[PDB]
Order: sequence, then C-alpha cells, then structure tokens
Amino acid sequence: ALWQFRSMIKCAIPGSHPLMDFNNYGCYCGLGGSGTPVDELDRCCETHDNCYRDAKNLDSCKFLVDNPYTESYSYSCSNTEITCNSKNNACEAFICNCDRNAAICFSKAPYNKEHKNLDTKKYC
Ligand SMILES: [Ca+2]
Repeated sequence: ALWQFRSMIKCAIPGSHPLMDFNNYGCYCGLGGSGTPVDELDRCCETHDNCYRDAKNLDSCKFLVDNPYTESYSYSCSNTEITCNSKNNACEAFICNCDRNAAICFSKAPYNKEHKNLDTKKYC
C-alpha cells in the first residue's frame, strides 16, 4: 500500500507535514466523493485518488497482474521534483506519477488546519 508514499511526501514537501497531519483532513479523500473540498488540500487528495482510479484499471499492466499502489516502485526528488525510479517504465511509471502529484500537490495547494479532522455539515 501507500507506505513509501510517506517516503515520497518528505522529498516534495519543503516545509509542510505528510499523513500525520495530511491523512484524516478535508471532505472527499477517497474514490468519488463529489461535493468539492473545503480548502484545496482535500483538492490534492481529489487529483491523486482519480489518477489512482485510472491506475486500478490500467491498459499498460491489466489487473490479472495485481500491482495497485506502492509495493515494487520507488522515486526521485528535489524542488518539489518527484517522479519515479528514473529508468521509469509504463505501469510502474503511472502509479508513481499519481503518487508524484500527491507529494508535489501537498506543496502546490493551501492546507486544512481547520478541516484537519473534519466537520462537513460545513465544508462539502
Ligand atoms: Ca475524490
């Protein structure tokens, strides 16, 4: 599962904190969800969960294969500049390219300080 995704979001977050703060927060973190976010740091979970919808379903390695999240792959870093193991393949390159705009996008969006274990009668 997404466990070297924690390895991933140290790399692309100069400043902000991963999962420990980033996992419980905001409204629609999961497959579908459609209201909107609360702040757009539920909106960086919007992009990685719908890139993951196309990854659980994927033409390069189709799912008699069984390779869902972070098990075989690892990655690269620096600006925020996350990618993959830089010889990067077809389907191993896709699941690490969704976990890229997970790690990068926690530094692109705002943050839920607020929705941080949420309320959403309110936000969604
Ligand atoms: Ca969603």
